[PDB]
Amino acid sequence: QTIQPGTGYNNGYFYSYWNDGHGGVTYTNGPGGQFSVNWSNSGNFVGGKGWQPGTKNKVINFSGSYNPNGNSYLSVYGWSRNPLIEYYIVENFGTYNPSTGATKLGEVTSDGSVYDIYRTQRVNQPSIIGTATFYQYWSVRRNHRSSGSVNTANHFNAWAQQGLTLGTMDYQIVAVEGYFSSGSASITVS
Repeated sequence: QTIQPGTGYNNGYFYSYWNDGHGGVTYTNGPGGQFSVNWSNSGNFVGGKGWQPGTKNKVINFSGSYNPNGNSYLSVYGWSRNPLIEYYIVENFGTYNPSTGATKLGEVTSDGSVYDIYRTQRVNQPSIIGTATFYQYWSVRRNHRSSGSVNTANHFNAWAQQGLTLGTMDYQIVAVEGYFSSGSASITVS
């Protein structure tokens, strides 16, 4: 069902849907691991399905239609605690590469594509534990796709080799993120 921001469980999967207060986003949970997000002139939002908590060796499958009209990402996305980290394995994006301006740390090949690795820092920003400063880890896929499998271990191991360690996992989902844009997406996670 179409819902406002919140977290919970639906048909066997964790979901998290968050936004910055701006309207324009229609997030809907569907059967199994399916969710859809249609947005018209949104602000910033992040929504999708997966697991709570995630694991450091999960092989995540996703498939669907991803039609961004501007700034948007399609990522395996999640958090850890101690250390507090917000991480992304970006499988597809719209008009803006999330690593723009970030210092590249390395490359890793996984599931049919090379990925470029980066670390960024969020200062005094919202997080799963409230206002906080924390690092973000990024693997950005060079060959964009809207369906496939992601062996998270390949990315977590590659990050670890660059000194990017993860704490105790919190949630782990496939998320559609948007930033003051429009678009449509329907994704099934497993």
